[PDB]
Amino acid sequence: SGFRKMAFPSGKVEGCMVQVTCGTTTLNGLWLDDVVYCPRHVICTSEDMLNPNYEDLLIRKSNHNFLVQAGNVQLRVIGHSMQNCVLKLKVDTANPKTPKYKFVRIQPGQTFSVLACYNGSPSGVYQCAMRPNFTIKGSFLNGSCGSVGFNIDYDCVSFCYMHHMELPTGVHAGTDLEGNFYGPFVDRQTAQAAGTDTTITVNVLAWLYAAVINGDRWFLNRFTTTLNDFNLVAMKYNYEPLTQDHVDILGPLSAQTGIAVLDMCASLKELLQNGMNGRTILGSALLEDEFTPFDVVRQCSGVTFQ
Amino acid sequence: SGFRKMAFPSGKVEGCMVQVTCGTTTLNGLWLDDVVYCPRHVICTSEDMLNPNYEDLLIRKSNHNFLVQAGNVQLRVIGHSMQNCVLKLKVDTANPKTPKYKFVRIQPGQTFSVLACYNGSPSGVYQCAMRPNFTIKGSFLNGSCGSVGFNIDYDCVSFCYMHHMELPTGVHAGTDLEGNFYGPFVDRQTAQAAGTDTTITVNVLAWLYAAVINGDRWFLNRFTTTLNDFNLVAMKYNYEPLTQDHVDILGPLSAQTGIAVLDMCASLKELLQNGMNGRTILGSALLEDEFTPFDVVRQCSGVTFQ
Ligand SMILES: *C(=N)[C@H](C[C@@H]1CCNC1=O)NC(=O)[C@@H]1[C@@H]2[C@H](CN1C(=O)[C@@H](NC(=O)C(F)(F)F)C(C)(C)C)C2(C)C
Ligand SMILES: *C(=N)[C@H](C[C@@H]1CCNC1=O)NC(=O)[C@@H]1[C@@H]2[C@H](CN1C(=O)[C@@H](NC(=O)C(F)(F)F)C(C)(C)C)C2(C)C
Repeated sequence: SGFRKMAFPSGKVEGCMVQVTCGTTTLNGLWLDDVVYCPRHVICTSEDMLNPNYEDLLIRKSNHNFLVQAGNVQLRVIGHSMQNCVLKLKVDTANPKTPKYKFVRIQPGQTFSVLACYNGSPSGVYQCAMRPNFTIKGSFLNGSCGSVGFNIDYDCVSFCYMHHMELPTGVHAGTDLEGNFYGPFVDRQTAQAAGTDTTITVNVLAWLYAAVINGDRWFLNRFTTTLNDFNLVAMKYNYEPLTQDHVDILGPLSAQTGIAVLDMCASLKELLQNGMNGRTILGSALLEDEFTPFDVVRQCSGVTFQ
Repeated sequence: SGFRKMAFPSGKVEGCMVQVTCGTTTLNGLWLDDVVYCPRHVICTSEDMLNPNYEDLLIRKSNHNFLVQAGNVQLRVIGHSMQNCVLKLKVDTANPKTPKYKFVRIQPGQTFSVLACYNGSPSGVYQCAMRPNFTIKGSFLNGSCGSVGFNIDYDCVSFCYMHHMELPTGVHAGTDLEGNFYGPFVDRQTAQAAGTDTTITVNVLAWLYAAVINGDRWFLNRFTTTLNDFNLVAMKYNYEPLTQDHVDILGPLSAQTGIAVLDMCASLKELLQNGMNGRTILGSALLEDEFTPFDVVRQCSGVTFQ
């Protein structure tokens, strides 16, 4: 038992991380087969990053302007192209460590692991959710751009996120691996702001199920509620609506615990209207919304990856 | 910016994990050079694990009783021996993926990453602290024994923990890699219990420094306190004493923020006596004690590993 913010093992991704230097900008790239993916603002400099014209900037570049370091071995760039907000650097060597992979775009509410990297060297790994406002609450410093987020499904790495920038509230924005931003953000230094967030209701419920599975039952009650009556309360506390599909997805957790989904909603309702009164759930004094129903089943049942 | 429970990249450890089967027990082993390390209760069965005599049990075993699977490749055991609570399985192949490593025993208060494994296959990675009572609040299911905890220091993996068991309160106990338990626990199914814990005061302070670095300042104040007056309050709230050495270790964080350590103690004092009054710190409604001063500097400055 126990419940932790758990990331996927990062080794398959670690073997893909390289260092990309162009001019005075160094960031991280993702090396799969004979292509290195990186944020296109690597072609920019300090005065470039105000309002840039990336197509203009890229035609002025040469293959030899891009220094790619795979550890202590330099990769010769033999081609380059822009795909939306990412650069594709064609290099003369296929990465022998290329895992089976996909490029998948995730939904707000879904989670993924981030391998934070500096100078092409992995620094740490942690779990993140895509917020309803298409930001992520990450941990990123200068030089972390190009770090990727990912999920693992048996042996296949589903890359979902590449890091590009930090917003003024300290949250982070980036693209999928095809270079399309999550949310209404651009890779320019303008006055962009996250925009209002909501709590991911289905995830809170999944985490309450994790708590019951782990022996925290104090918030359970005999009351119930209709889906519509619950959603009236969700709206008032800035929770997003619960759909019948969410109820269906919570079915296995409901069935393992014997607590009907709508009964657990009634519990969440009481937790929202009364707080927690000095108690904790799974070591938290807040309602946690960054575990999906998938995350809970995986951890409270023990799926591995090979 | 941002602050997350961050684990070390797990790839160097992933390449060491194997599956050890003996009789009807399967668990994880750690393969370094030509030795596989695993918990010695793998030689036990259901009626063996009540009150066993492991030396008696081991003389009755043969090399061929131990089936070691490194992925889809079986390792021939050519020798075996017991070192305290771990088995050392000598195999005929040195692990070509052996990183530079050490076996180090950590102190209560120190943190480490855990690579949770089932059937020799890594499942997830997360960060843990050694509690003052020598337990750890992990996430472990059946078959997770032999999963290791570790730190990384540039290129060298310092293995500090091997998982052995879960205690009735849902917390976990294990050994260092020389087979010596952390705390007063034995690898038998008796009525062992964790024993009372305390909050790791120096870590709470480090995390308050992380918060200031990240822009949470509401808990700061003009008051100060002597070390002795603070320790009178720590004792009352079950915090463990702060030493001058802790104050020295917090020096760099004090110097980066401009907040004297004893001023931050005065802040902690007020947080202990008044609670947080509906506010949060680094997204937490509790005082967090599983980040060391090292962890905070690493994350709020960006050290990598290669
Ligand atoms: C890539 N290495 C960095 C990572 C940033 C730096 C600190 N934390 C991070 O996640 N990315 C950038 O420096 C991008 C890059 C220029 C500016 N930038 C920012 O993240 C900036 N933010 C914005 O411009 C804003 F608010 F609009 F998002 C900064 C103010 C420096 C934090 C470009 C091309 C967006
Ligand atoms: C190794 N794969 C397991 C991991 C356990 C199982 C559930 N969560 C875990 O971390 N280790 C064990 O099964 C050890 C092993 C026999 C019993 N055991 C326990 O963890 C048991 N606990 C205790 O006996 C106690 F409380 F004393 F620690 C159990 C009740 C099954 C949780 C031996 C040799 C200790």
